[PDB]
Amino acid sequence: LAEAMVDLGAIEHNVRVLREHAGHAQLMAVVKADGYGHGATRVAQTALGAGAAELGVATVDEALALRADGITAPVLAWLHPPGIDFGPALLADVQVAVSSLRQLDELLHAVRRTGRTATVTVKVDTGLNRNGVGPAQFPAMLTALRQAMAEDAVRLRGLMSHMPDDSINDVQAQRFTAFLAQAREQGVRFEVAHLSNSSATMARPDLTFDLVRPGIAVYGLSPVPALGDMGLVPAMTVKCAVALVKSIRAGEGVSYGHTWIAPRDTNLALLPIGYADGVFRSLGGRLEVLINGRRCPGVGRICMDQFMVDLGPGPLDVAEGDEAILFGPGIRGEPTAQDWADLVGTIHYEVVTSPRGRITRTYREA
Amino acid sequence: LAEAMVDLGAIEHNVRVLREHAGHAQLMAVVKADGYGHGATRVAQTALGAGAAELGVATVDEALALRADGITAPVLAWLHPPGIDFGPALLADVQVAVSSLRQLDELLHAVRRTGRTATVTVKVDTGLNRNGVGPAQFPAMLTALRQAMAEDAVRLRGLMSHMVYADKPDDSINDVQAQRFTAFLAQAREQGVRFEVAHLSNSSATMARPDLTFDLVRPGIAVYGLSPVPALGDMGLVPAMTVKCAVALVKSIRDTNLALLPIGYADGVFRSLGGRLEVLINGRRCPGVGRICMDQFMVDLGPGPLDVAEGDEAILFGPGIRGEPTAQDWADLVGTIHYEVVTSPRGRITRTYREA
Ligand SMILES: *Cc1c(COP(=O)(O)O)cnc(C)c1O
Ligand SMILES: *Cc1c(COP(=O)(O)O)cnc(C)c1O
Repeated sequence: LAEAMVDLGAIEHNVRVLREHAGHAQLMAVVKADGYGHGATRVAQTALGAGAAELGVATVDEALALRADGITAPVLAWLHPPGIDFGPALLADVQVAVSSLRQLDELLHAVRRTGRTATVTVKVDTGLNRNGVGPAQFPAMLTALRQAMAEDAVRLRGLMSHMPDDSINDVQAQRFTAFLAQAREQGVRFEVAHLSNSSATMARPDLTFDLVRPGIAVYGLSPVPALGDMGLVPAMTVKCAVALVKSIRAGEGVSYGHTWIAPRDTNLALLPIGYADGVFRSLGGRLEVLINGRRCPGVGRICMDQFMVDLGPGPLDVAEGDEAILFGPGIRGEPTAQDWADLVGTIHYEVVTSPRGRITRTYREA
Repeated sequence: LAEAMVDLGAIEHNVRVLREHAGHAQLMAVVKADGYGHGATRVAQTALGAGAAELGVATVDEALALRADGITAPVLAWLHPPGIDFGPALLADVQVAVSSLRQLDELLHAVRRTGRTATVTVKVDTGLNRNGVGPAQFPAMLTALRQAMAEDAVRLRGLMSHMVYADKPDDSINDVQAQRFTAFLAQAREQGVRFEVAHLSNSSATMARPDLTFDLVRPGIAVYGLSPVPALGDMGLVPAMTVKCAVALVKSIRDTNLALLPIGYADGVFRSLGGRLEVLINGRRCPGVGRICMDQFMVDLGPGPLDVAEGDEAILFGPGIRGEPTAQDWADLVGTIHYEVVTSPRGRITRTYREA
């Protein structure tokens, strides 16, 4: 019907490029939100197979699904509900990042229930101000960790914070540096530090610490759009089969509300996916699809489960069953996720986490 | 962490309301797209319990899921990709709407291979200009349907078509489509063919143009309690879906406090709502601040003594009883319609049910 084809060969490519940019630092591939819509387990397997060292996700739930799928590499999780029981994480060897004193108390309580040493990371706030430990709270946090470490309740794995040439990076980096120094000055030692997302990894190599945590560039989407594709290959191609071809006459309206009235006799193609499958309704009359090497603009509203495109009045070169490409890396001239983002007024992150319903996720091996 | 809670009590209500409007017309509850994101199977069971006569879906796949879920009531599917195997539909007592001769020929091949008579409906074009047979091709279709009927390959169940407007009941195209539909009924007659039922109505036509009702109505959006003509108000319906999550964190920052809600655009929280939406927390509206992130966003609780605690419920949208925003409200802010809003929740927003 429709598919979101994920090319694990591009994933492999993207991780290799990130590894080169990260230089000496190891790579934590970020596979939260089911691999940014690309499949967390499959992308994790491929990224690890191409040399990433660790995996990063938001929730402990995300981490356990990777484990139930047989993933054995290190996994870190950093976004936790209040009151969470950290037990299952400790038992399944999931690393936990804490962003407050209460959360460390929650974690130490589970260490006591399970008898399982926690591999902890502290998430500090460097101007971000959503969550993370503040400079004011950091001394108390350090004192607790030192005591926890002394009895082997925790392993002090990491310090982390979250963000190109804007000064605001330099300051955040400095502030990050001060946290490392305070820790240093109070005799608390972390095995690694990391502050770099995809953008910082690729555009600000001077700010890379021991690890980098790229998400968006692993899927080959550009971490700084204005700069171009930065050598990455977008891994997702969303496409579907043409369900019908029909000619229509000038002056005829198409689809709900007849917001489009043909200015001339033309051929149309019905594509059988719509906004319930993740084709943003705001794309109506704005997107273009690629069919047999040609761009075809959407005409009329996007419906719940279908929309039409105009093939033009030229010699008909489309048949039922042919392939229409909605977005992809662009290599065949098809539109990109960035193109949709521009049309809709959003970011490619939201575009690749949109496909669903009848768009089936499929993979091309590397 | 978050849920899309579907009140099956509202469903039931909405369906009785629709039955009142449908009068003697039989009701086909439309449950395509997994019941408009509300859950096809559970919504179908409730609707049939509320008096719906039949179910409508877009694809045979959707119909087969209802069958696999124990539904035995009549189900009609009307959008079929090229290459579809109609065999499994026939074997599962799924009705098939065909919109071309080629589709009927495919269906007749399937009839011969399975040994099962097809219960067919013909989808005709009365104005949408999408997928329906057009008047010039209808005679050849009628002829093929008569020969098959005579030879017991098919049961001639319905004639159907779809309205160009989903929400403007008094535009004259509505009237025009209904007269085009009658003309198709005229053609059938002249070809010595009759259909058991004819249907053209969606939620809007059902509730606001009952003069245009034929034998059957096909309401979708109204079953879920969403207004088919938003300008007229809630039209006596009750939106069945409530989306909410817990406050994950409270944060002191003029001087004020923020709540972190741990769902974002990957969960279906449209990114363009950022800095525009409001949530309901302890009976007060709390405006979003900053951008919606992929898996979280912030809202302003205001300054002073806190009335809000981590773990408290935040309502993103619902019927509006408790003063929470509505799906229509999100639609107004995003520039869309509530249909797209209710098919948006996913990822960590878990669908739940309240029994009626
Ligand atoms: C989402 C996320 C990342 C990945 O960021 P990108 O911009 O996708 O590279 C890294 N670290 C944290 C804490 C994140 O939440
Ligand atoms: C979607 C659909 C409906 C439901 O329309 P509403 O506007 O939701 O009431 C009815 N009939 C067909 C053929 C449909 O595709």
